[PDB]
Amino acid sequence: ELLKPRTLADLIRILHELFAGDEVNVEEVQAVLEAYESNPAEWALYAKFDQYRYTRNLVDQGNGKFNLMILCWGEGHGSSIHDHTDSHCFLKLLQGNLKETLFDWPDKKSNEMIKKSERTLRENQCAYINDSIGLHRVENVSHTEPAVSLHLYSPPFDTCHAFDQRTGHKNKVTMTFHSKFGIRTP
Ligand SMILES: N[C@@H](CSOO)C(=O)O
Ligand SMILES: [Fe+2]
Repeated sequence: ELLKPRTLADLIRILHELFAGDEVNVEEVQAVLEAYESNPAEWALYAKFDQYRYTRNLVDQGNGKFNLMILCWGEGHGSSIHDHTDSHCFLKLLQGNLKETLFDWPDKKSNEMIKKSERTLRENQCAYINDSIGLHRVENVSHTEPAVSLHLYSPPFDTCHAFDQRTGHKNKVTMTFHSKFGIRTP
């Protein structure tokens, strides 16, 4: 039975229940994420920005079935085109706006990766991606407003691939946490 999360802490509690088993009800998880009304005081601890690129800040380790993290995107900061390592990946905006651009998996032949579509993700909205849907790039295109998002990945993963937009060629990248549980982890 899905109830509205009252706070971030409550959201976390609910996620532990939703991931208590071996499978994932994606629509239920997306609904609970969307229903949490972003309260900046509750996540300020995790919102650690870097001037030069976006940061990944671990919030909860999900007793193994998922990682929950907060990403902080300076003006103009964005990601590579990337996959999600056979995991579910949910992305809920906590502050600002992000542009998500979707791409198809490249063919083995070198070619420009053309965007299949794009959308603007707005405050409190929760998006979902997985490898079966495709690849994406996420960017804060604002010149004036930092963005903050909440991401949930299941199973957790710390490697993915970045794709070169001109060729489709991929490279394996290891993701790192800028902080964990509010603590900077250089
Ligand atoms: N997958 C990217 C963020 S865009 O993913 O919802 C990352 O975790 O760094
Ligand atoms: Fe992503």
